[PDB]
Amino acid sequence: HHSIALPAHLRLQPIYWSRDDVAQWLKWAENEFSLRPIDSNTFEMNGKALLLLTKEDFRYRSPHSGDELYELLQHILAQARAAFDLYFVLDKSGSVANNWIEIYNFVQQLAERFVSPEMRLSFIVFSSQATIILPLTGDRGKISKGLEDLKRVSPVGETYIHEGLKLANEQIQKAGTSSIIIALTDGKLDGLVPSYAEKEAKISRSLGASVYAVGVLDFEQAQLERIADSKEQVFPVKGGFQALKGIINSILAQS
Repeated sequence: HHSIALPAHLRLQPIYWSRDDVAQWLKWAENEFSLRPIDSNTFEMNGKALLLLTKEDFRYRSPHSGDELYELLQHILAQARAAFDLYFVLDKSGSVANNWIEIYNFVQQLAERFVSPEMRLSFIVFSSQATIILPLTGDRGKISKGLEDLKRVSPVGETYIHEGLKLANEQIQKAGTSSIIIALTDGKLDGLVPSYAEKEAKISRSLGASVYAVGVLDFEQAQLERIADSKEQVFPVKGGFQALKGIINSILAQS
């Protein structure tokens, strides 16, 4: 449903709004609802901070329209739906043993940035065999415990990424919402695993999933390009916040 005809730029979940986005929301709300002038500094904060405020905080900051803006923000929350199922397919090979912390801190940060409702996460580790650490769940308690298990992972073995994608595809097929696959690896595949993994990524796209690849160490951009949907969905783990921001904005723009 869409009882409120929200503009496209404000259709993003408010938890991802920036300070400027909050300001644009005030300008839109002021005209759409014939409200009195609203200073653009009534809420000098991002959407994530705005969601922690109380209706009393709205009444104080905006005596003329604070109550209306709060109820407007609540109706927006009840319409802006994520519905993203994120599948982390993490390389726990011996080759990436010294960089597992990178893989972990990258997954941990995205899980915190992806804490919006209707967004469920899943953790899959692969080496010589594949294992599901965290099944697809929106429960933050299970997500928190899964991150604890990812920290205790002892990297060792080969790089059979097709085994990890199969675990993602099966879940995606069983549960069906945009399914997203975030594969963190160096793309160093031995034997026919390159063909196996690219064949398994076609099945993911056949299942309606979007395959992202985050490379670690001296990764093979080529191998990651073929697995991912395109070169634009291949990001470096060393990119830091930029890459984190890029992947999330790209994932959010999928829906």
